[PDB]
Amino acid sequence: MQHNLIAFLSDVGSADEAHALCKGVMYGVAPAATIVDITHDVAPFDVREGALFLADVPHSFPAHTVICAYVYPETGTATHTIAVRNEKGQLLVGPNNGLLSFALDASPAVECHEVLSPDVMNQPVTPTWYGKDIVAACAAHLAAGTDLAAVGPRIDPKQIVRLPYASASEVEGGIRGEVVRIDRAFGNVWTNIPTHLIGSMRLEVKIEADTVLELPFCKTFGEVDEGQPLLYLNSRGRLALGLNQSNFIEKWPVVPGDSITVSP
Amino acid sequence: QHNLIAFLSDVGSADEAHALCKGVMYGVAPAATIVDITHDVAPFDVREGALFLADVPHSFPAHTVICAYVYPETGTATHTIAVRNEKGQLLVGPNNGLLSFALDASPAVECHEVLSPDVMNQPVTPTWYGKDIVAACAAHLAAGTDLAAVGPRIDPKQIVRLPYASASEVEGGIRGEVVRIDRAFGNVWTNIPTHLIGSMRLEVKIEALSDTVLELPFCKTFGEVDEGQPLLYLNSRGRLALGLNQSNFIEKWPVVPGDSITVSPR
Amino acid sequence: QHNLIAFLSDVGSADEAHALCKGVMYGVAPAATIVDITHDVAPFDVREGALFLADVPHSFPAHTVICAYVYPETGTATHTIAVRNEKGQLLVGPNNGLLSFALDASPAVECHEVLSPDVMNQPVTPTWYGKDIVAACAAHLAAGTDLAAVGPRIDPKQIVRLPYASASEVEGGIRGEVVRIDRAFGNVWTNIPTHLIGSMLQDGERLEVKIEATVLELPFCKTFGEVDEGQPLLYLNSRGRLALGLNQSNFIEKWPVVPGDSITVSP
Ligand SMILES: C[S@@+](CC[C@H](N)C(=O)[O-])C[C@H]1O[C@@H](n2cnc3c(N)ncnc32)[C@H](O)[C@@H]1O
Ligand SMILES: C[S@@+](CC[C@H](N)C(=O)[O-])C[C@H]1O[C@@H](n2cnc3c(N)ncnc32)[C@H](O)[C@@H]1O
Ligand SMILES: C[S@@+](CC[C@H](N)C(=O)[O-])C[C@H]1O[C@@H](n2cnc3c(N)ncnc32)[C@H](O)[C@@H]1O
Ligand SMILES: [Cl-]
Ligand SMILES: [Cl-]
Ligand SMILES: [Cl-]
Repeated sequence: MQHNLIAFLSDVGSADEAHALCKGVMYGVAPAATIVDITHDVAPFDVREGALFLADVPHSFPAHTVICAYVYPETGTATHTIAVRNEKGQLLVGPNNGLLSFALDASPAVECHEVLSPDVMNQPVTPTWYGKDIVAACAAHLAAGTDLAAVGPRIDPKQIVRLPYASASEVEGGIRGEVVRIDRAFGNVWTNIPTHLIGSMRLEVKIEADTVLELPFCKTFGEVDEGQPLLYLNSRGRLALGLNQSNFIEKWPVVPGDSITVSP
Repeated sequence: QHNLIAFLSDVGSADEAHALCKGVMYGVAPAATIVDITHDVAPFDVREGALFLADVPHSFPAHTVICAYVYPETGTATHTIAVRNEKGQLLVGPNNGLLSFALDASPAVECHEVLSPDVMNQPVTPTWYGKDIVAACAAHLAAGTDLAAVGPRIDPKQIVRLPYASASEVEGGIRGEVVRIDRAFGNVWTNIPTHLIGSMRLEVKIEALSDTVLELPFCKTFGEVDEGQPLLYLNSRGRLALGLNQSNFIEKWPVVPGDSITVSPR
Repeated sequence: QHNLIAFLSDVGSADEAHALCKGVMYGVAPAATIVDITHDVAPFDVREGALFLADVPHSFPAHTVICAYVYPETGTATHTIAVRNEKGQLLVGPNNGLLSFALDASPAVECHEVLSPDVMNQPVTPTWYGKDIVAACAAHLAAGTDLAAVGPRIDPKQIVRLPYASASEVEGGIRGEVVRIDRAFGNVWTNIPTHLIGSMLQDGERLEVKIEATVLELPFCKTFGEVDEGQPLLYLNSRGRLALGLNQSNFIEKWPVVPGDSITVSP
């Protein structure tokens, strides 16, 4: 039942003190906790980007983790904060605005509460920063031995707002998916096409804003010459496009939501 | 005890430099927790660093060593100081005004110049007192060195302070200025405190190379206006701020620190 | 014992990737302290990563595991290595030259290839050996795994080394080059060590520098504040090598210079 590791995500940036003031509040409540950032460089207000960044956090982090996350343009409104215990035994705290959707896909909710108890908040709560005074504060209380049931009333899992996620499908001559996100440090393109779908089938890849490439399917970057394009399964088990030691989206610009079709 | 070190500088987080300081600190105080405030203070910008530190004493617990350096005077006669504040925290930094606003929040009770070689990383490199004096001294304090071992007592009046303009009641409203931009979002932060905005949609007059006059609703939070619409609100630091709901105010209406802001009834 | 993990990569700090590695490491070594060096090494730039690691052994205590990857060879025959240095630290990284300059600072005493599946995060994903081999193995070492259990011993000469030339005395001067930019400030760092400029300094301490990319006549100073704001200076940087800067301004914004550009210094 111990949760001494707090994994922390927001959209407030890492460039000023704000993300650190949250950690100050958390160390004051849970002075023995380990606090590690996931990132604070989610694009402003971008709940979907935050949700995508959290997707693989449950799997990589141990059971004694509190996932503390906010992207909270609804701060100071009726949009509540929730605290969840997942099937892995981790705790998650965040706004009920879809942010935790893909982390919960990875490890479903077992018990879910609205955070309404003043005793798990940093008082007085400032309306424009529930992320510090409710989300961070509550996560730290959970790390410091507070029972999940003490944060507020139980809700059903279906009361957690979920962001829709497009799945790739078999079409009439291949697999139709889309760009989910860019691997931005490198310029690699990540799709929603899972391992099991490319199983069936060099491949033709059609990128719609329209470009057709004939690409080798490789296990890794070094299997083609430097600067050459490849298809590969990324670290997350989904089909990706890259140039070996270059930047694919600088050569073929593509944004999230663009269609990607793969055929023999 | 002071086993939590909160660390700020202007050396950036993009290369190893900020981490070499943590290596020195972990060597001296291997049981300390080190947490960054930020290393992305603009280069040489002591005032920006001072503003970023202002609310650190209130948010961090009493067992914190606030370790901060923006030190273009490194290797000169500008000394490093170590301070114990009214909250019981310790602060270490260049006596160049960097700690000024943190000390406004929680005044100095005890002040020393850091002159003892035994709290430094020897030999001290002239271009990086931040590592070899500031960071090293903070770690010795985290490891339980008495504040008196760092060097001699000085009067708190010898702590260099940065000037800070106050807002005031003027003919028919409140006149202040822009203190900083909430840069992740483009929100505008003023020096107008909650207590002055009590008597009084409001007229907001921004004076820069051109004047921008807006009629804005006073809201508790962003979602009280439509997406893209402007609002006046009290920020998380208790001061009047301007923003657009889920958009960037300064991208629409450019404003920089030092610009005048008046708020008056419609 | 090695309870402190110092972590470097090229995956950036802007998304979750660097943190997923920390999650794996905390799972394996729950009592370890993890501190980033940086994740903002330029993509695939092994030499930049090697330069960022050069001064890590000296600054970090003996109980450190230096965990580093810049690994465009991930999923190939380029193995991960684990090394014990003369300071008693452990280092884990791709055998692609990344650890070269850290090993210059504190040489390898024992070296192994990381091949044992029991020090990896299974199943190992081919495009991220940095998570599933480098980070996982560093965590196992921090948790107390013996260095010899990671895989077979190799000779130090089997560690790939990136070439680095220090400057030399030529007819009447020092011929060096730009190694890296102090990018937060725009200061220029050369390969000219302390002992070479020492030999050439006279009373008044003024030098000529020729940049091939400009001739400047510059004062040799201890620190920035010795000349007026905006004025140029030569100085020995924090790492013991000659540098160029403007006091409280950006030298490379005025005089653009990139790594490998010649810098000649004469009386
Ligand atoms: C105001 S920020 C807190 C940090 C800020 N620098 C401070 O010190 O108050 C907290 C949340 O507010 C939201 N937010 C910030 N500016 C906003 C705006 N203009 N419109 C809507 N939401 C905003 C963000 O999504 C963020 O998660
Ligand atoms: C030199 S930096 C230390 C980090 C650097 N990357 C290193 O490894 O030496 C330390 C301090 O020097 C100051 N500084 C750096 N470059 C400067 C310059 N050109 N003029 C004046 N001060 C400078 C900064 O304000 C900073 O707080
Ligand atoms: C793929 S990155 C791991 C992080 C990534 N965001 C992920 O989640 O998989 C691991 C290593 O891959 C290398 N790498 C990434 N993209 C590459 C590409 N297009 N070509 C060659 N190497 C690449 C980098 O050098 C890096 O050290
Ligand atoms: Cl918030
Ligand atoms: Cl310094
Ligand atoms: Cl890798």
